[PDB]
Amino acid sequence: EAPAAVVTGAAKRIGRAIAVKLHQTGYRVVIHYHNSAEAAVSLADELNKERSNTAVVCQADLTNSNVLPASCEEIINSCFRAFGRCDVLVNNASAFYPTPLVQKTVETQVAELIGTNAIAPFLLTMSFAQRQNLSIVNLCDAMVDQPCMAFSLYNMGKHALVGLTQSAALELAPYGIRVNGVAPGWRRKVPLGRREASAEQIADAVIFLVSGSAQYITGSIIKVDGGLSLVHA
Amino acid sequence: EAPAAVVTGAAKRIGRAIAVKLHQTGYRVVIHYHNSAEAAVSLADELNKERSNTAVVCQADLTNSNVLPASCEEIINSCFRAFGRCDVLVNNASAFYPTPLVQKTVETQVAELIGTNAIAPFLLTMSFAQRQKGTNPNCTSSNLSIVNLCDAMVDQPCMAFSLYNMGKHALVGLTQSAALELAPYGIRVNGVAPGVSLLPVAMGEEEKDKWRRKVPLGRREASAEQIADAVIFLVSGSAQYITGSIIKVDGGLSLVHA
Amino acid sequence: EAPAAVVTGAAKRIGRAIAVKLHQTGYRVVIHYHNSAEAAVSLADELNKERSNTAVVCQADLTNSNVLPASCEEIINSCFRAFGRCDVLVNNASAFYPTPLVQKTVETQVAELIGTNAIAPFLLTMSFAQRQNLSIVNLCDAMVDQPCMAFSLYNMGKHALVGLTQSAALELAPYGIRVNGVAPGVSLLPVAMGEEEKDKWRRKVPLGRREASAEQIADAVIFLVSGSAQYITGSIIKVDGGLSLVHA
Amino acid sequence: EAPAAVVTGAAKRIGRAIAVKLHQTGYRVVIHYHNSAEAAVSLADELNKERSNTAVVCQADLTNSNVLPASCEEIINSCFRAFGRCDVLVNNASAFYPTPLVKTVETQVAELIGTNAIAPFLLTMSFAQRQNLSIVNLCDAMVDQPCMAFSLYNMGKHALVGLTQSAALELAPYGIRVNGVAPGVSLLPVAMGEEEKDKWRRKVPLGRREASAEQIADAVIFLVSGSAQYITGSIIKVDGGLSLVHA
Ligand SMILES: NC(=O)c1ccc[n+]([C@@H]2O[C@H](COP(=O)([O-])OP(=O)(O)OC[C@H]3O[C@@H](n4cnc5c(N)ncnc54)[C@H](OP(=O)(O)O)[C@@H]3O)[C@@H](O)[C@H]2O)c1
Ligand SMILES: NC(=O)c1ccc[n+]([C@@H]2O[C@H](COP(=O)([O-])OP(=O)(O)OC[C@H]3O[C@@H](n4cnc5c(N)ncnc54)[C@H](OP(=O)(O)O)[C@@H]3O)[C@@H](O)[C@H]2O)c1
Ligand SMILES: NC(=O)c1ccc[n+]([C@@H]2O[C@H](COP(=O)([O-])OP(=O)(O)OC[C@H]3O[C@@H](n4cnc5c(N)ncnc54)[C@H](OP(=O)(O)O)[C@@H]3O)[C@@H](O)[C@H]2O)c1
Ligand SMILES: NC(=O)c1ccc[n+]([C@@H]2O[C@H](COP(=O)([O-])OP(=O)(O)OC[C@H]3O[C@@H](n4cnc5c(N)ncnc54)[C@H](OP(=O)(O)O)[C@@H]3O)[C@@H](O)[C@H]2O)c1
Ligand SMILES: COC(=O)C1CCN(C(=O)c2ccc(N(C)Cc3cnc4nc(N)nc(N)c4n3)cc2)CC1
Ligand SMILES: COC(=O)C1CCN(C(=O)c2ccc(N(C)Cc3cnc4nc(N)nc(N)c4n3)cc2)CC1
Ligand SMILES: COC(=O)C1CCN(C(=O)c2ccc(N(C)Cc3cnc4nc(N)nc(N)c4n3)cc2)CC1
Repeated sequence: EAPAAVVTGAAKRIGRAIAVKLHQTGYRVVIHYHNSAEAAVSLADELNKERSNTAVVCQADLTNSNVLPASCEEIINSCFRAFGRCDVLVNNASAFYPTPLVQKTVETQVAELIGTNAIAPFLLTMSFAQRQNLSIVNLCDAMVDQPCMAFSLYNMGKHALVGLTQSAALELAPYGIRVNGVAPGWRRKVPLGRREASAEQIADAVIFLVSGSAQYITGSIIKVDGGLSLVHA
Repeated sequence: EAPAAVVTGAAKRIGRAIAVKLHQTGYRVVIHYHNSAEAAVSLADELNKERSNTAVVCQADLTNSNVLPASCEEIINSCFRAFGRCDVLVNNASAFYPTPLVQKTVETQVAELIGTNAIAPFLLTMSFAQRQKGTNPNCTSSNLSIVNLCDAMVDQPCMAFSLYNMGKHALVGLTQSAALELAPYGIRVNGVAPGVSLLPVAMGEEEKDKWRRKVPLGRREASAEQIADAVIFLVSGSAQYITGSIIKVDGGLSLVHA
Repeated sequence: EAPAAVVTGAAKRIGRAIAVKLHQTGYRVVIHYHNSAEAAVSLADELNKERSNTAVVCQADLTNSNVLPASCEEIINSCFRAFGRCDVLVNNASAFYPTPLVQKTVETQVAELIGTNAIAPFLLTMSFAQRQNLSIVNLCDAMVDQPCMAFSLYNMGKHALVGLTQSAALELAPYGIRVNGVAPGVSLLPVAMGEEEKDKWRRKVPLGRREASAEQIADAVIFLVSGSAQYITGSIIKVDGGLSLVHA
Repeated sequence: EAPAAVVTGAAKRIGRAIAVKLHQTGYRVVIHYHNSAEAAVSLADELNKERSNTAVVCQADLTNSNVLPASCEEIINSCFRAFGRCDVLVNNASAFYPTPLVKTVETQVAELIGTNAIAPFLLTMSFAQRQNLSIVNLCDAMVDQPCMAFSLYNMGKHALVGLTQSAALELAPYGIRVNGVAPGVSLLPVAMGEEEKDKWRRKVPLGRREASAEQIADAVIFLVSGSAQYITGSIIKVDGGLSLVHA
């Protein structure tokens, strides 16, 4: 039977490119969305036209709250209901905006930036593991140690996601679940800037990590940034 | 006039050693505590007996909630109310317990582990920096800094401690992000990262010795004073160009392979 | 035509598996060796039996010395002589043994451990770049920051190789050359190591309690040289089963 | 009795400030130098005027070669001959210049890798064999965002991080701590135009200035002190936040 994958924030941009490549590789896909229902269904339509009944959508707000654990349980359950299995979880959904230290309430910003970027991946990881070539791929940040000015909460959530990638790789290794990261990265600064950055390049690294060609790789974060993290101020 | 410091979780153990050494160095100190009221008051009493009116206590829960920003503002405000200034913030308080991925509510665990280790340090950092805006300038003798208590083992985490390790990773992120953003205000932001220091009071001696035997330098845990020494260096004039640095105080533990 | 690759220390073990997988992917290969002449020639024979004129051997000592630049130049020149091009360089050859701080001359140990692990990759990188989907892959070590006791010079060499990987990625990007690393943890154990000691190392690995096969290491090299990694440069991929994440 | 320290490349700039601060803390010092004899002797004379018989000089080339192990043994021996003990070794001497990928290259290898990595290793060996003991290595906070065309220098500083960690592990049972101090931008070249110096200064978040040599020395003094007794294998950045700044 065909393996199945959940991709969060899959309606647009990087998540969409990842869902497309997984589907092209032979996966059935759950396309998670929060607000982008039209785009999520448009993508499912396109994938189902290629292979009938191989793409479904799942709505969830990934902001931290009292109901986030049940929402994340539901996303994983939707994979099992549609496809009878869940082989791959891609934690792609992300919020991104500045939160200056010196001057939405700040606690709403915490619930969004830390909740979407770190807590929902944690809850999804728990639900994926509890329900069990299995693997999880977290979308990290190549610039995590040279943060953007005034992005403290965003940077904290991306740091927490490194910690989850490493902790979950160690704890889920006995279950045969690998846990890795892809870290995307102005153009004139990128060493490989002759090539334009694309969502498909990020998806290519995800496809490698979920493949049999990465069966010994766990706890690894692959930077896909054209060399930008190497460039000094 | 003597400078003033806030130390979170300062009633006992490492936070107390930090408060004691700051006080011996000449600081007035706010001893924040959550549940350890008797121990906090006992410490404040000892410090005030050494020099009158140089220590106060401040009670707060640092679990995340919609009131946490007000709590953290109030901790900083307590320093200014007692002492008229706040030169140093030490983010020491920390919840620590396992949260296995495979089997309190999990949302309570998130609020405790991520709140104490990361969100409260972030809000305290916001409040510390914001309160400096009103102060008179001291362009000649000002030495403002924040020290976060990190973990030397953050990249070799303990089994089944994902939320704890996520919170400590976020604290590294805060340390570096706040160092960049607050440098223009002359506020330095650094970390001290213990490996094995004081073992839990409830841990059996056999288990404590298992941890001690891992440490290359002396096969023993760091004393609380050894952790405090690195905090004292980072707040001192001898560290005036250091910002965004995390000093491991771990006896070589993080260098040891499986 | 078919692209061409140099793999150093390719007669046996991980370098052999890399040369084989590059050849299976469509590369012509230079099999570099130092002492393993019979194994190198046998491998070239096997690869040429599959596709004629797609494999050659090249012999060189990669110990540092005043002739090392000439040797490294000649390895790259051997790829151009055989195949007319050189698209990929894999720096795999490596000396590995203890050099305790407290008690071969020590200068010979320096020349061997720092030469093979760092200086030869640097000179090979210079000659590869000068002679021009181009890329270099360096075989690093996932344990570089939790080093084996009494392996100072080896560990220094591997740290220097990380610096080279990053510095050359930065400097050679304008020429379209990507430079990345693959960092094994425990892969193929030494032939001379007893079974009990091998099992000790295997038991450390979270993912499967086993060493990486040479083929698993080669799979990461194949990815990095591929069109699916064209925006990756300066990255070191650990292939370690989670070993580097395990505390004391 | 007073402890003793060897500082390499101690005639000028950061090494000089280290040697002065160690001497002010109460150490007797061996001032190693390569070409700067007049400045090394001037420093020793200044320190001996302050307290008699507390400073000597030791000349050596720290380029890698057949004779480097004997040179490094002789530097450590000079401390024992003058002062009867050697408590601290500071590996500060360093060659620094570009080596573009696209002097012979093997001379550049010998100089850049010898001064930054091989000589620290051999000095570490001789220091340990001869035994609050500690070694401090002068690292580089920018080691993972290197300057364009400085591959050999960067390789040498990466190797020095590996030495700092390997030696901390191996020498811990002997009670010898091994740590690093990693400057970002500190003293710029005297000949560098102020317009270029200002380009570097403006990069630094904390004060838009370079570190003084004395600020680097303050971190060394901490690491050799009793206040760092449990610290080994640590590298302390003294960089004003520079390493945290993205391109
Ligand atoms: N773009 C880059 O260059 C870059 C750089 C570094 C890292 N990354 C990482 O790569 C991943 C994808 O990047 P991207 O630019 O494609 O992401 P993006 O478009 O900024 O957002 C990704 C998706 O996350 C979902 N999302 C946002 N807030 C949410 C919430 N509160 N609850 C539920 N879903 C929410 C959105 O889904 P709906 O639209 O359905 O609401 C959105 O489509 C992210 O993890 C990002 O951090 C990207
Ligand atoms: N001990 C070690 O070996 C070690 C190792 C690595 C890192 N560290 C770090 O070093 C620091 C000091 O360690 P430690 O062992 O001394 O810490 P600890 O005893 O475990 O905790 C310090 C204090 O944290 C306060 N705290 C806990 N939950 C709280 C909450 N919800 N609200 C407010 N305060 C709360 C407690 O205050 P009350 O007692 O008043 O309730 C407690 O006394 C911590 O950040 C720790 O993570 C320590
Ligand atoms: N095996 C592991 O578990 C492991 C772990 C971490 C990293 N690695 C890295 O992965 C790579 C492959 O490892 P491996 O175990 O397959 O390597 P290996 O068998 O120890 O050595 C590979 C080859 O290096 C060549 N070599 C040694 N000294 C040389 C010299 N002076 N001049 C020229 N060539 C020389 C030898 O060639 P001849 O046989 O032709 O003389 C040898 O066959 C190495 O870079 C290694 O550091 C391996
Ligand atoms: N300056 C900075 O901004 C900066 C930044 C990052 C890291 N660092 C590190 O901090 C340390 C001190 O920096 P610095 O700028 O003061 O260094 P420096 O002036 O460039 O060099 C220090 C001394 O190294 C000695 N040296 C050079 N080549 C030598 C050789 N072949 N043999 C023996 N000694 C040799 C020279 O001694 P003689 O003059 O006696 O010949 C020189 O005075 C160095 O390790 C450096 O890499 C400095
Ligand atoms: C249900 O509760 C449990 O299961 C306990 C048993 C498992 N624990 C440890 O393995 C463990 C591992 C390392 C430790 N330390 C090196 C000491 C220690 C002691 N107190 C601490 N307190 C805080 N806040 N943070 C720390 N990192 C910390 N660390 C301590 C305990 C502690 C929690
Ligand atoms: C002359 O004496 C020797 O060669 C020593 C090297 C092997 N020893 C090990 O403890 C040891 C530790 C870890 C090992 N591995 C994880 C396997 C391994 C096997 N071959 C290798 N080859 C190279 N080049 N580099 C490596 N990192 C490497 N690694 C192997 C041996 C002790 C004996
Ligand atoms: C052809 O020769 C050249 O092109 C020279 C001019 C180019 N250089 C610099 O731009 C440069 C960049 C940064 C610098 N610093 C941050 C100051 C500095 C000054 N002296 C040093 N000395 C050593 N040993 N190590 C250092 N890192 C060091 N660093 C200094 C010069 C140095 C070599």
